[PDB]
Amino acid sequence: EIPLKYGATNEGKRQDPAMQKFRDNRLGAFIHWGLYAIPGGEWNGKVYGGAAEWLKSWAKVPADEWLKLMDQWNPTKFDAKKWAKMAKEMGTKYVKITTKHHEGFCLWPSKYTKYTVANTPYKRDILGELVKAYNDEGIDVHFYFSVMDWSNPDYRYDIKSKEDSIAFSRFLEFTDNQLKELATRYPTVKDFWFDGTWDASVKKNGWWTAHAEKMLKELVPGVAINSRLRADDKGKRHFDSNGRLMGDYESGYERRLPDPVKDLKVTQWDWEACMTIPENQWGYHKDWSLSYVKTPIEVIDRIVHAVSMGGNMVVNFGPQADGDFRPEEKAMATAIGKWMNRYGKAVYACDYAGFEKQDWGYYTRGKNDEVYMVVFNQPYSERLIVKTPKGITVEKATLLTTGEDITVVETTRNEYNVSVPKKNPGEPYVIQLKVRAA
Repeated sequence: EIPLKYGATNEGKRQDPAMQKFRDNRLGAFIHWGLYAIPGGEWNGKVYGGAAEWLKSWAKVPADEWLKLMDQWNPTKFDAKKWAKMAKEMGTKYVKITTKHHEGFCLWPSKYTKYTVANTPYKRDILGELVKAYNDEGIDVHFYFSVMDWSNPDYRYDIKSKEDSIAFSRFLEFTDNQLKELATRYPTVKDFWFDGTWDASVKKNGWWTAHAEKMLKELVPGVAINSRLRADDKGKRHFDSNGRLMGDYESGYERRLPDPVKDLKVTQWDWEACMTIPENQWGYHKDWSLSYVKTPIEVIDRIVHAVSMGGNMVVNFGPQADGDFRPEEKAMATAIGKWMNRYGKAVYACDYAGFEKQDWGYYTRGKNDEVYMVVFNQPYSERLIVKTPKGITVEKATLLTTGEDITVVETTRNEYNVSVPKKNPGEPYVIQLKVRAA
C-alpha cells in the first residue's frame, strides 16, 4: 500500500439510492453550448477542422476578442420546455450540460466573473431555465464544469514561480466560489462532471481535487462526481497510486468503448461513456461533411454496448447559436426515441449479464434475472447462438415487442440455438430469455 491522503474514498460501487438512480438512468444526453456556437468552427474566412469548441485555440484568438462574442449571444429560438420535450421523446433519463467550457463563458449568471449569460443581449439564466424544464419532465440534470479557464488570467498550466503559485491559489478560490454557486443555485443537480483537469498545475494540487469532491458532497446530498476531477497525492489521475478508482464513477471512454471480451474489468465499477455524433465535434460546427457522422443504428449499438458492460452512455448535442437544434440532431433524437420506446426494457435499469459474448449483438440483464438478447447482426444461419454460464439453462425465449414464443434448441452441453423471429424485424431487436440457475 502507498499511503495517500487524497486517494480513493469509495470501496466498490456506491449503492445508496442516488447512485442507483444515476446508474439505472443508463441513457443520457450531453449539451455543449457556449460562445463557440456563434462562429461554428469558422474564423475570418477559415473553417477549422478541429473541434469547434476549441476554435479560440485553433485560430489563436485573444481572450478579450473571443469573449466579445457575448455581444452576439441572442438565441431567440431558445425554449427550455422544447429542449426538455426533445430529451424526453429521445428516451433520455438525464442531461449533462456545459455550465462553463474552457472558454470560460458561464451559462448561469455567476457573480464571480463578468463573462456570463447576464452580460449578453439575451440576459437570461439559460442554465436555470434548463434545470427547471428538464426537472419538470422528470429528467435529472448533471453539470459539466471545466476547471481550465481561458478567460481568467490567474489560470496557470504549470507552477514555475512564486507569482504562479499565488495566482493559481486565487484561481482555485474562484473555482471553489463558482462550484458552490452552482451547487446552491441549482440544488436539484445530481452530478458534477469535471473536465480540463489534465494540466501540471492541477496534477500538482491533488489535495484540491479531493477537497472539491468533499465540498460538493457536503452541499448536495447524494451528488455524483466523475473520476476525471481527481488526482492523488502523487499526481495520478482517475485511479490513485494503489489502482483504486477516485470519484464515484469512471469517466474515460470518451469516444472509445471497452472491449466486450478483453475489458470485463469495467464491470467492477460504475462508469459512463460520452460520445459525439461526428468523429470529434462537441460544440456546434457548421460543416459536418468534414468527418464521419454516425447513423442512428451506430449510436444505438454504442448505447446497448455500454449497458451490456455495466455502464451508462451519453449522446452529445451541440445546439445552434440561435437556440435550436440542427436537422441531423433532431433526426437522431427522434430515431433513438422510437427505438427506446420499443426496446428500452433491455436498456433502462439493466446491467452486465455474465454471458460469453456472441457475434449477433449484446446481452443485458434486468433487475429480476431477465436476460435480453439485443440483435444487431442477423445470422444467415437464422440461429442465434447462446452459450450459458455453468449451471444456467434457458427455459424460454420471447420476442420482446410481440410476446411471440421463439424456438430454443439445445445443440451441445451449455449451448443453444435461439431461432430468429419468423418475420425479420428489419431493425436491431430484442429477444427476452427466461433462465434458471441450478
